Amino acid sequence: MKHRYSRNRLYLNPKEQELIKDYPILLGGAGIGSIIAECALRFGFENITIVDGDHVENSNLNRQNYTEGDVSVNKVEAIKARLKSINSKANIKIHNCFLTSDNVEEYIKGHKVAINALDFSSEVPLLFDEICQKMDIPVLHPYNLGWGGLVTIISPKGLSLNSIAKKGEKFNELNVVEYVSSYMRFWGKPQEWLEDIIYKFKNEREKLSPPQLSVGSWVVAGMCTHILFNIATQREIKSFPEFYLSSLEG
Amino acid sequence: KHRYSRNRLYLNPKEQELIKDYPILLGGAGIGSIIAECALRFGFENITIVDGDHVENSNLNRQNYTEGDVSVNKVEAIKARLKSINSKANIKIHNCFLTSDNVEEYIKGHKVAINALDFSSEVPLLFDEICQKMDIPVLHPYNLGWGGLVTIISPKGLSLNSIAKKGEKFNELNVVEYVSSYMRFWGKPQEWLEDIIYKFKNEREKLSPPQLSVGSWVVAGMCTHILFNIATQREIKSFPEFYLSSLEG
Ligand SMILES: CCCCCCCC(=O)N[C@@H]1CCCCNC1=O
Ligand SMILES: CCCCCCCC(=O)N[C@@H]1CCCCNC1=O
Repeated sequence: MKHRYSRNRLYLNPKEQELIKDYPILLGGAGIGSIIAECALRFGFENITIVDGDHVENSNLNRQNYTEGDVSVNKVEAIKARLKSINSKANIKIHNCFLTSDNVEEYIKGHKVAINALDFSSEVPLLFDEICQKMDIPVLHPYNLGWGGLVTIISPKGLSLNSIAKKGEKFNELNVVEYVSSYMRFWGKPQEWLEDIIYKFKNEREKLSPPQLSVGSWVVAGMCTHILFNIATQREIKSFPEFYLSSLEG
Repeated sequence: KHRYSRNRLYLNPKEQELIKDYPILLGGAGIGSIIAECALRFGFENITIVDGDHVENSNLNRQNYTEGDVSVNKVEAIKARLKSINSKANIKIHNCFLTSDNVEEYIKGHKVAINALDFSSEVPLLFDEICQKMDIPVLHPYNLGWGGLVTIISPKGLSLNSIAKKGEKFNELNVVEYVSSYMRFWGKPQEWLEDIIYKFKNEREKLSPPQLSVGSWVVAGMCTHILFNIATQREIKSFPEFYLSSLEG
């Protein structure tokens, strides 16, 4: 440990603190992932690769780890500045590029765990997971459900998100969230708030991106940091088709 | 504005308008510095922050500060951070410790308050008492490592005094022991929470309780939601009820 991680004691012993220091994490996408990166860095994960090709837009400022001065800059450049001002000795490696079928494997290679925060409009969201399973790299899928944070982990030998994808039609986050609500309702725990926002979003006249709130981003960042700690320290986790849902209502 | 574009459906324009000016008083810029950013990005642009401490190294594992902030007043550092997120936001700071003499005037003028005050200061319980008198509900956020804990003292309800015993001093360990005992009594024991309580008590040296970034980030989300519910007059649980949020729900 260090005096920076002084208040981590009892929860983490010194050997765990050292372990997560160099534990190579791959983060694909610096949007929702920028909140996760700060929470995970402050926890003690100092070896983070961030890959994103987008620039900071105004609409990011309601839930992503950027400032007014960052607007029009590569998200990856801004989040590295933010992260390295929190920990100057941290090993924060960025790549201002979009992932494609040709480059995605070499980026994945060398990491012990990955966070798939990739827009489903790019080409590689599902292929990203397939390579990680092939390489024994578990994949965290964090989602911003407004009031809730949702994480599901694709484990190397388990079901992938394909299981809920339909053969022949495209797959996005609305499918994931509709699976979660149906699963919760199946078990007698309907999330009526979640079903309500899905209904409003689908019956929107105009075709827009899903709404997201700072609440869910902040909650999911904490969830991911806990999950990462469990994965690095070989504590048990729930794998997809099971998931973690956290909200004030719960 | 386009800054709140992705807030749609969850909030209508009139709610976004309402919380913009909803005056929040935040006592304590430690765990409160995480809460402040999440609430500002949500759309709460009228925040008063009162704290007398400086930024220390040990804050960096869970609080909203940088290596450059160390040795600076928390309120100046957190205001710089907040104003870099929103230049037009109304962030009023006071680098002062709260005392019996000043605490009422700070509370005056706010619709809701967040009590994140160290229990070694003079006014943690008096702060709530004054807020109760003035119809100001008070959020008490706690960092339970893996969990976020919030309880709201409502003006006409029980205060934290009810779990204090008149003969010994009262701190956050009493709140957490209350929460864990409540959970076990009602059939959902939090063995993780009891475990960290047990480890901390049997520590040789007397140190401050450990805290993690996860609970800070989770408690910041919970507080922002609770603020939105209070401001838009949606139902919330008041103390002796509470909200506990963790990876397992
Ligand atoms: C109808 C309302 C619920 C919509 C749920 C979207 C939440 C979310 O997280 N979506 C994406 C998915 C791509 C990678 C991660 N980041 C994102 O922003
Ligand atoms: C034994 C382990 C559990 C200890 C719980 C401490 C959590 C916490 O919140 N403590 C303080 C209390 C003062 C106001 C808010 N901020 C704080 O840091």
